[PDB]
Amino acid sequence: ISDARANNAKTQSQYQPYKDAAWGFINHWYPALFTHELEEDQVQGIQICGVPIVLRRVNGKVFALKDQCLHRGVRLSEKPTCFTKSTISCWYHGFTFDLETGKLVTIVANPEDKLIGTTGVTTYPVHEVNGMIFVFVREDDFPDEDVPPLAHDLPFRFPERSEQFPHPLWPSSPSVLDDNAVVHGMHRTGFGNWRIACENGFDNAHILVHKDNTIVHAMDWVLPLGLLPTSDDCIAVVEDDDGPKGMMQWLFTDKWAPVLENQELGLKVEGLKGRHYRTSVVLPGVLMVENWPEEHVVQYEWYVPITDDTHEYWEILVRVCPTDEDRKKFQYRYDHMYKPLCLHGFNDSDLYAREAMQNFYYDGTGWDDEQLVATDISPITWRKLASRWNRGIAKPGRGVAGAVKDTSLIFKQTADGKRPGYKVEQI
Amino acid sequence: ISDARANNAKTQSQYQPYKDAAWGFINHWYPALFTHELEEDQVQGIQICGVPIVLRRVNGKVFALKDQCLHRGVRLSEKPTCFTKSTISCWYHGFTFDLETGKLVTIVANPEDKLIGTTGVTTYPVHEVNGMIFVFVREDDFPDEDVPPLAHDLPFRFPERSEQFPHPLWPSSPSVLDDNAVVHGMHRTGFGNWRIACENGFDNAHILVHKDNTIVHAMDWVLPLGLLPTSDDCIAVVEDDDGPKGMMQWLFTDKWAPVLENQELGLKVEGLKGRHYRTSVVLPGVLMVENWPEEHVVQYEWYVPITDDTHEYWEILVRVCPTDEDRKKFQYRYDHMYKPLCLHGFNDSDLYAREAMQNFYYDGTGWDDEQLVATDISPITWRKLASRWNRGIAKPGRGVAGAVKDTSLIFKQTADGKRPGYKVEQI
Amino acid sequence: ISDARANNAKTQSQYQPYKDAAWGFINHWYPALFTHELEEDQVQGIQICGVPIVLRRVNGKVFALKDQCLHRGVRLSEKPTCFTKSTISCWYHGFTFDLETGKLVTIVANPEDKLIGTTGVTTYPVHEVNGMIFVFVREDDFPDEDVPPLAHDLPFRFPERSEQFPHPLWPSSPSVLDDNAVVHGMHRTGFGNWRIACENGFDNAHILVHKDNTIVHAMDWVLPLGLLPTSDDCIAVVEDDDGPKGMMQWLFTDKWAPVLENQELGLKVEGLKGRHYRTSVVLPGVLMVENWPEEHVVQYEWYVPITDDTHEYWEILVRVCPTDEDRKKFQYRYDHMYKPLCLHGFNDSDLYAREAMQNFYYDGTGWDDEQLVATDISPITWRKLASRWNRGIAKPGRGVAGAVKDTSLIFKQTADGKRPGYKVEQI
Ligand code: FES
Ligand code: FES
Ligand code: FES
Ligand SMILES: [Fe+3]
Ligand SMILES: [Fe+3]
Ligand SMILES: [Fe+3]
Repeated sequence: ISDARANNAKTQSQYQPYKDAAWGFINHWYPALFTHELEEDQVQGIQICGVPIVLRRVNGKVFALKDQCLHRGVRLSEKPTCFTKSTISCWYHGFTFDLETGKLVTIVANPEDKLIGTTGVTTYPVHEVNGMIFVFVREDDFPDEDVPPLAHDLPFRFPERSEQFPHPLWPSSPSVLDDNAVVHGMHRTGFGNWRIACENGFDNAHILVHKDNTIVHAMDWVLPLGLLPTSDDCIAVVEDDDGPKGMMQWLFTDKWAPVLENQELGLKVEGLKGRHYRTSVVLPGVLMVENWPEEHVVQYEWYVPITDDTHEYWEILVRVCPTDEDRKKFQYRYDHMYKPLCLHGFNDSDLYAREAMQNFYYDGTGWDDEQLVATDISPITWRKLASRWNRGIAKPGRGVAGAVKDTSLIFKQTADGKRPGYKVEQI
Repeated sequence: ISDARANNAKTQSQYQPYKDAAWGFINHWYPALFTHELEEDQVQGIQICGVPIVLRRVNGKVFALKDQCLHRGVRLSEKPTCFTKSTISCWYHGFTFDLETGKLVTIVANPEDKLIGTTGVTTYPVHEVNGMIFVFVREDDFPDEDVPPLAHDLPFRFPERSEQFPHPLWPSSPSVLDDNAVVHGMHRTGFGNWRIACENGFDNAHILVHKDNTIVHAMDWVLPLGLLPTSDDCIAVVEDDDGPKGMMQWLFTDKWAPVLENQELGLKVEGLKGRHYRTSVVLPGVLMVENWPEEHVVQYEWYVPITDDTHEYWEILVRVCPTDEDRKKFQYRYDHMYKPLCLHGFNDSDLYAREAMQNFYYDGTGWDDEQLVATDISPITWRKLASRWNRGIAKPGRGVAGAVKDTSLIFKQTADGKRPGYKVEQI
Repeated sequence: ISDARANNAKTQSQYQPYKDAAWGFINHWYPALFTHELEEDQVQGIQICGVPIVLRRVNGKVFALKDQCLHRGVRLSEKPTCFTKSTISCWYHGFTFDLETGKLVTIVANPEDKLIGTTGVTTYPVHEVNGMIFVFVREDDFPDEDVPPLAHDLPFRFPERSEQFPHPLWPSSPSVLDDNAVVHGMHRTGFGNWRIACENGFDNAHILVHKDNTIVHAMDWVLPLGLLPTSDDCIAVVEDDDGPKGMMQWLFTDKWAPVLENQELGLKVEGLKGRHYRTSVVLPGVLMVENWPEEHVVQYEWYVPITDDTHEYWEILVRVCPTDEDRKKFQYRYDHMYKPLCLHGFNDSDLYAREAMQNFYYDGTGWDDEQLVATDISPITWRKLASRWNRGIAKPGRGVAGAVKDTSLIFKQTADGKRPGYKVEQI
């Protein structure tokens, strides 16, 4: 280990909380499911930051509760059983909970037991908007009154912040919160810790990973060997109380210069061609790529922790569609252009890159022995701000799926060919 | 956690030994194989309470020894090798053991080695009766003279105990020990700890689990929302010396009342239709369902621990058949009625219920945080009596299969599509 | 455990280092790949003694470096990326290393970073000869000047040592180091620890394992129930500096008598038929079987540790072939005789024997509780010399594949049907 690395002892001590958050940052908003994944009266189970969650849509409204019966720990979502519009019951003995408050309102097989009403399961605030269902995954004792607005855990908004983050080279990127904003995309279970996936999301220099992508050649692009910071303020950190906590990278400005050659290897690029775009990231780990893949379109990504070694990788493209014609045009171009060539053709390569790093980090080795460099100012800055502003560090799961990794149930599923997942399989 | 739960600190302290019995209660009788699974000269390896056992039938008699060669720990059952009617040899170097005493009688490759006769492998008492082969799984040092009759670890017998446990609504259930008693059934490896499976076996209140079963609708049954104990003595605990240790539930008496409605959810059942039956459980964890599925027929179940997270679930139906005409009728009705509609159609639902509870309990959480209620007086009473009368708590396996859960051998098998099992694969 | 076993406390204390070497003996020469597995410009990743290694052939010469990028730990071999004839680059951010010295010569994405040249990856000496690519797997700090000749880690040579180890019943066995020596064979990943496999390699008494082999009956052989040492100098131990460290077993001499009967079991062999052969083993665990399967042909095996519970089992046959005709005869007889009837037909049985032993030993039980006998003077002698002359005990892997055994990555691969392996999958 060289003393010339960027991550010296002092620096590493500045992001200890981040090193400690393998299970994720709790008390934050996370995308749970696309709207189309939960129709009226549908019930679905998932897991975020190690917390088992079950959601149900009733009268058009989505509710979320901990997917764990108080009686004997059964997952309510495995066999959806609801007797009324305001409740959900456990399919084993009938412990029943109120969707709104999570209170144990009754027990099917024992309506007069003294336990009824004296406790209940945890509730998680929900915010559904433009095809996205967000859930505020919080600790059991996080007060309702303390729940912040969804916008605080979503990327910076434009043109609201165009003045703060000037972008003369491209039109304003829409937000999932914008009126008539349309979302198209997917989320796939990723194998490995969420942190490693997230940092890959906004890495500025990994051309080798995408050099062979079809889109790069179809568009006749000529990528740079890399991008390096020219000054200390190449990244702007935002920490105000009313707004998202993250960093904005001044791409396509003077603060970031493209590398066109490597004298040692005899490499040299000329006539660079490409796209104008800009990446930024905010807590709990949300990427925004302005002007990608095309003008007026934007890409957002999440790397939602499920357990400490699996995450749900979200990729969505957003575009405001005023008319019905606009929606059809966006849907069509997504289906035969963006989805195959970008969300897949471009980003699938990132998957192998992320998995390739996991072994160095899981047992803790990489978090100490990695040898970061000048370009790593990006991830380092992110780790520091994340350590300073996260609303909590999730505790390891206990008495839930993922608490123990080598159970006979997991071997049974693996023998059956089932990979680690996200959505709970129903009976 | 609510103070209104039935399992308060005082109560939990009364079943600490049961919380400690993950690997099972040792020094007890368990079903090993059906007679048809071991023909003359056949050898078969299994695992119970973490103890590897190999069985062989010679001259009609079955013998059981520890499936572990003293030399270098190879499982003798993997490649059945026997040179005489009274021995079994290890297929590697030929260490040979006496079927009766387990003594090392010779070594094929070294007939004059000083080790010969100075040691041997553990022997396990066998008691085969009416198609069932029971083995007394004991610790290496449990004295032969202390081995109790098989009856002591088998459910209460009738009419012998008809006076003690009156049953005016149905005829006496036969025992597998009875003359002309015929056994039909099966055993399947269950994924999860044995205790969780056993408790489900005699659970009185779980209609939601069997409400959709085909047999319930074919018979025009109308099940109750649940059964409630009306008095303190709703269960009779038997603790005599000469006999089985367990509890008899006074079903279909005024001590247990059905629940026909739930005012909170607006549920109500009318026109009560079903079957008369009674359940009881005795150590090491054997269920008896009198008058099921029909008169003169009885269902018995075992949840034999294999490791601490797998068990072998036995389901058998017994009926005394004097003539071979009776045997053909029973065999026929089993094949086209009891098996598909009951052992499978009814009980398969219990399998999903058991697996769903396992994650809450394996790491210890559930045994402390479960919130039991009034109806849980059944399992609690069983846990207490089991803690008081078990003949021993099995220790974790060491130097045997299951001792380590994530070996490269287990991953090889899993990769090949093989689920965790019970019967040792040969060659 | 009997006091009559050969491995008493005193004896066991003489091979504690061997008990401690689950991950293998490091700072030794091991077979890495066959020449045909690495063509010009081909890159391949492997793992030995827990050390990830990447090899590449440039201008006919093979180089070996640690398969771990020092930036963020990705395996360089997953996506072979080389810009010049003297380097290899990480496919993520372009950290580039010199094949010869392993020094970090540059970073494609940052040519002027201060980290450049201040560090690098470990290099491993390579010795390619007669179709075999050997690599000296060493600790990071093992000095270049201390790297010994490949011969020191290869079996004893003949006729060079014919006087020291007289062999009047057969002609001299060739070495892979001999001019015109031709190698034919294979290596397969084994599931279990390397020590267990190695000891089976030179075991003299396991007729039951090979009795049914086709070659035994096709050749009308009549094997002995076993072989016994008649004197305590039945094995010669060689320990001087200039040469291999190991032992020679005086097979087919007065020191090893065959066992033809077992009075206890009524076994008795007559007219024993077979062939003359001789086994010896040297560090790091290399078997030599002289005069097998035929005169002028010799079998060599290696049990290369990959992790502490997997190894790469090598089986090769060597014969000096002066002319092109000789090579065609050898290639032909290998393909339709040696490979199917010997390397497979005979040794495949050894695979099941090895796997069957692993469970007793992995958690440490067998290394203490195994009950060895007179014939075990063979493996005991090996354990002792190995403990005394090994050049190092490999440390468990940290931050590399195999460091953690139950990652979601491993469950993903297993779910997809992939068994634990050796050669790193590319892309
Ligand atoms: S486990 Fe849910 S009601 Fe019993
Ligand atoms: S391992 Fe059984 S005789 Fe050697
Ligand atoms: S991980 Fe190898 S250059 Fe970054
Ligand atoms: Fe990328
Ligand atoms: Fe049931
Ligand atoms: Fe062999």
